[PDB]
Amino acid sequence: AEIYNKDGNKLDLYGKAVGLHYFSDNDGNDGDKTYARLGFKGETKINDQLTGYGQWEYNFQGNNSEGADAQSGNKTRLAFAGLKFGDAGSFDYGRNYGLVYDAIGITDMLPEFGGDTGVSDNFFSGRTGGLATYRNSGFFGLVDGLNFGVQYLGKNERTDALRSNGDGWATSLSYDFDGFGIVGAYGAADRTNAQQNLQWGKGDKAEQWATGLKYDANNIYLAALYGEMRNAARLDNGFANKTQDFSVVAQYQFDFGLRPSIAYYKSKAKDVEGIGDEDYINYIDIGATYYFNKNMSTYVDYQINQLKDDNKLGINNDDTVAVGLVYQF
Amino acid sequence: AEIYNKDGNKLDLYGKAVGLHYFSDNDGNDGDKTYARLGFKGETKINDQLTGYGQWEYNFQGNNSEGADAQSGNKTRLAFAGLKFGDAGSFDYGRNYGLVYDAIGITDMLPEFGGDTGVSDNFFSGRTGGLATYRNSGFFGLVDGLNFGVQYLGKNERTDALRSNGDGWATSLSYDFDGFGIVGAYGAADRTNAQQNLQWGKGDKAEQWATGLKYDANNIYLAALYGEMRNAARLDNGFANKTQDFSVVAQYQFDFGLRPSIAYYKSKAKDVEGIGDEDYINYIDIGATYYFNKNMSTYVDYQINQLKDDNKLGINNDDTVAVGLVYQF
Amino acid sequence: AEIYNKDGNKLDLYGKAVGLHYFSDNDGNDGDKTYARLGFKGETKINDQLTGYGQWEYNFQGNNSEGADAQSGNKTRLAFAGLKFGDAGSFDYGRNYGLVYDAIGITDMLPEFGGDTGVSDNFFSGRTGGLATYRNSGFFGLVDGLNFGVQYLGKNERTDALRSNGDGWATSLSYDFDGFGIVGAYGAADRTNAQQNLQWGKGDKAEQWATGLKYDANNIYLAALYGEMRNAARLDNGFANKTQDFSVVAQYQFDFGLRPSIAYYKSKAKDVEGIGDEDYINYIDIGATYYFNKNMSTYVDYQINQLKDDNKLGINNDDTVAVGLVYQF
Ligand SMILES: CCCCCCCCO[C@@H]1O[C@H](CO)[C@@H](O)[C@H](O)[C@H]1O
Repeated sequence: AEIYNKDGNKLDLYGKAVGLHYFSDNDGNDGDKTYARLGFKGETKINDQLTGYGQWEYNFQGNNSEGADAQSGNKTRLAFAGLKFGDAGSFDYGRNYGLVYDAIGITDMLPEFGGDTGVSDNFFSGRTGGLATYRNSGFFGLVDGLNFGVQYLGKNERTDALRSNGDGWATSLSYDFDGFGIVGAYGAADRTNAQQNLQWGKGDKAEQWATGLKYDANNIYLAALYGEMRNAARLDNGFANKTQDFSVVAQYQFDFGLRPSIAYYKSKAKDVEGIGDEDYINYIDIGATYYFNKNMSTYVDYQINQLKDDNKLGINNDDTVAVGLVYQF
Repeated sequence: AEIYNKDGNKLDLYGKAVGLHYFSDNDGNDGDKTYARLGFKGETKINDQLTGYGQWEYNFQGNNSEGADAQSGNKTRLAFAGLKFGDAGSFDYGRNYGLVYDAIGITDMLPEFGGDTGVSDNFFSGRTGGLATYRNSGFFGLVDGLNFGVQYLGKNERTDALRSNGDGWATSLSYDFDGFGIVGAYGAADRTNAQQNLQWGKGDKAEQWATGLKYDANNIYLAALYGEMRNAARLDNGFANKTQDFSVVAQYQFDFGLRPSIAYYKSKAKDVEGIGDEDYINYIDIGATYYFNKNMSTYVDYQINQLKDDNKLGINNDDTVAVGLVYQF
Repeated sequence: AEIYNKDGNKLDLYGKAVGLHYFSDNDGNDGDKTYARLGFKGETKINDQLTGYGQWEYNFQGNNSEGADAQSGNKTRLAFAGLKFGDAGSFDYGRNYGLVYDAIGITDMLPEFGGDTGVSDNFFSGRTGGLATYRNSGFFGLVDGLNFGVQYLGKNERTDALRSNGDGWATSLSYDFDGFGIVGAYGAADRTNAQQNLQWGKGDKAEQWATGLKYDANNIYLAALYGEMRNAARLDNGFANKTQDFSVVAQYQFDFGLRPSIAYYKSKAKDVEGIGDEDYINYIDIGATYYFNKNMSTYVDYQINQLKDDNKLGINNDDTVAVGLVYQF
């Protein structure tokens, strides 16, 4: 919500309260999953060719006790400041989205699941700390519909090596016309010494790229995505040496509020030390959201797992149904 | 404070800053006790028979250092979303108040102490996670003043068994007219396997109920409460097998802002393994609040303990004086 | 930002997002330093002689992962409530600034570094919990420009002895006239039982004082500060028995937004068990801020260390450069 708008500064205070329950035979995917979000987004007119901005956003879990587990799963998601230069681009620095998510985002539209290859603290695939990002939308006022980005990532040496990284760079590009769109992105970075002493994954470089296509118009959404990761997909005991990742989704928006969705996700891991080849994501998803208005909604999401019992990286293979009730402002 | 109200959505951002000091021999009840609260509460008109809503609230302690103890005592208190269907009731889901607090609340009006049998993560007696709640005010438009609710609780398997529960149900009912009110509530739920392995308390089911009466008019507040808990009152080393719980309060509001208060609290535990019967709450309370206006107040509260020296359940038995200065919005 | 102003109550919601990066050969001062701040400050008119107020403020680090280190370095900075009595002063209680920071603050104007002797949970040099503070500005309306304060500090017995204190008191005084100002302040406190068993610093009593003056007008800022601490300057392994502390700074504000700065800081610790005398702070600082307007700015700060590589307290001696981009509201 815009709660301040005066003398060239605007300030949005936004958030949501999400009542949420999972039903599944798995232990870790069953029970209460309620949570809340809070953030600000501000914008200030400096002159005719320059505008400054900033944003912060946090996750408050609603399924902890008020005792020793109170802080579990709570965290800042975004935190950055930047400058917008008229037609000539934007630059911002802080905790933000990696450029490979410009591609991975196109199938990340399910009511509760989806988006499985874009994760936090994972080089360029999701939200990461220490990113410097330049974007130019509409290509300096001449080739509109054509968007481009370039990004630098500074080293983060963390106690948890699966959430660490060394220096890297990324780039992305997308074009839209008449409801059709296409996008691609590539990034690469150094791995840290601690990442190279883990049980899975060998190599000096982490690389991620993905590419995709969509039609998004006339109440219709379709998109398909393919990509690959080297020494970069995060697994339970380290990183996969290489992966092949694919997803696809189809949705329609009825005028009276309902929006059904069907999707399929499959990813295969390759040359895991002592294990070989094996699927690490594989499921069909069917669900729907009902929008009462722009502030209230409800949903059901049904994840139909198609991994098997002899899964050889030990990944769980049960189903889940999710039921959600959302108030947002 | 209402900070936004536009096109059918309203958003109240509320909170307070409480400067607070305890005087006592206890040690765990003697230093600085300063804290702050922040929350939002929102409401959106969907159509003439349907409003959506959501609420979140958090506690930030003000008596920690900025070092390693910085997070001690910090937590989410409330987090839920719901739908109100005109006269046919309301439904919300998340972290909210258990229905037995509909009765326990009537003597929870002291300046600093009081409310001792209604606590967090304690089945239905206070704030608990995973509550699905139905309420109906005014009985479908037919009986003005008459309220009831029905509530389901999903199990919470936590590392701390004293803050856990299994599945359960609860219900409540109250009537008000001409300044008088009356209320009762009952709930029951399964206990977890770990709750059945603690040194105090044995049994498969936990039960809580309480009932009360009040007069609230002409600057006068009086109320009395009686109830009992089975395998559900939390003690130092587990749960009491049975309890008998009683409290009573009397207050008067002078026109120039001062509001004195006196109360008495007595609770008895029965058949504790290796101990037998013994009081676990027993005290007299004297205090006063002075309201400067609806945003500012100050108070003193004097708790006069009557538990016995070196008692057999190990409960501390000292007095405490509390002094507070409160800014709220 | 002022977001509510109605019937005598107003509420300011304020904060900032700071993208910040450090460059240095010291590994503990290198990489991402992004963070964000959020707070409220409210005020309520009671009558012609009486205003209530309250404030809370929090620090959210932006350079943690979303995993197990998420809460690292996050904390409440301020939390207090108070009363303003027209001309005859103010009183507040909670977590606030100690009165010796009335003096130390005059050189705490660098873009990033500086302010080294005023720190959190350090008796009266910075922000501390449990402070009762009385101030009188303008000396009852009689002696204009002349400010006075007196303060009581309650005991904080914490697990970390380096962030503890016993009971104490402080006082300060300042005068301004014609762009010139002068200030001095003194406080003294008991030390806790555990503080007296550390490797460095002995005595059952702590003391702090500082004094300084400034010229602040016609786009010029100049100021110098000197003070001393007994059993109160916090070092790595306890407290220095005595210190001599000095700082000085000079700044000019150009009309088009630029503000360069130079400063020099030197503090010497004296009579350290097994060490004798040794410097614990020593550097030259050059930097500048560019203000785009009152909501957006950018800065570079260059810390030129002049401690020696064989320092007897083992304090690191490399240089650091900080670059920052700041949005605030
Ligand atoms: C609005 C409340 C302001 C209270 C001012 C603090 C009163 C100082 O109180 C002191 O602090 C210590 C802890 O209880 C004790 O050891 C002292 O006996 C007590 O006098």
